[PDB]
Amino acid sequence: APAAVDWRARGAVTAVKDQGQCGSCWAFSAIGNVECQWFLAGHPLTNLSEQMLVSCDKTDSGCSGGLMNNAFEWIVQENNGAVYTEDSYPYASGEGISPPCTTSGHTVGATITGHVELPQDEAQIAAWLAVNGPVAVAVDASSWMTYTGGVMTSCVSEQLDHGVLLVGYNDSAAVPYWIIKNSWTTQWGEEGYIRIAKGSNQCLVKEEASSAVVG
Ligand SMILES: *[C@H](CS(=O)(=O)NOCc1ccccc1)[C@H](CCc1ccccc1)NC(=O)[C@H](Cc1ccccc1)NC(=O)N1CCN(C)CC1
Repeated sequence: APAAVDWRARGAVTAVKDQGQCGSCWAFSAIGNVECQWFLAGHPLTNLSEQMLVSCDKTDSGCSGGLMNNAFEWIVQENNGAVYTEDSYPYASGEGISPPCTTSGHTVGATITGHVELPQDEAQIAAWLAVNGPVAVAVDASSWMTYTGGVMTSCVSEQLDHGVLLVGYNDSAAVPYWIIKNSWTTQWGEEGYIRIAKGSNQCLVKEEASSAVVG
C-alpha cells in the first residue's frame, strides 16, 4: 500500500460538522462515509443528511446512539437506498431533541446498494482505504475530550462508544498515524480532526470498520 494517503487533499471529504448536544455521532460517521463514497463514484461532493438517520432510522436510537452498520442497512432496506441532501433535510437535533421523521419534501442526494464490513486488521483497513476511500469506524472516545493536537500515542481503549471517519494515514512518520474526521466542530482538535497512532489498535480503531457501497 502507499506510504501515505489523505483523502481531504483530493477533495473527497466534506467540511467538519457539529452534532451538538445529540449523541448522533453514528449518523455523522455513516453519512460522512456515504458523502465520500458518492463523490468517488463520479458525482460532485454533496453534503448529505444526518437528520434523516437520526429521525427516521428506527433500528437505531437517535440522540441515544446507534451503529453505522445498522444505518447502512436501514438506508438500503427501508429507504430504497436513498440518502437525502442536507439542504433538503437540515440537522435540527443540536439541542438534544430529534424532530419527527418526514418522508416528503426532500431531495435524494445519493443512493447506496449495500455496505462492506472490513476485517479487524489495521493494515487491511489501510489497504482498502488507499484504494476505495474513507472508512467509517467505531472507537473509544473517552480520552478524546482533552485532545488538543498532535499524534495520540496513548488512548483509553476499553469500550466502543463513538463513530468517526478514517480519511487517511501516514506510515512514514516517526510514529505512524491515522487521520480521523470528527463531528465536534472545527474548534476541537486539529480543526475538527484527530491523529491517533497506527499499528497498536489505539482506541479500538480496527474493531468495527465498514463502508457503504455505491458503485
Ligand atoms: C456518539 C457519541 S459522542 O457523544 O459523540 N461521544 O461519546 C464519547 C464518550 C465519552 C464518555 C463515555 C462514553 C462515550 C454516540 C453517543 C450515543 C449515546 C449513548 C448514550 C447516551 C448519550 C449518547 N455513540 C454511539 O452512537 C455509539 C457508536 C458506536 C458505533 C459502533 C459500535 C459501537 C458504538 N453506539 C451506541 O451508543 N449505541 C447505543 C446502544 N445501542 C444498543 C447500540 C448503539
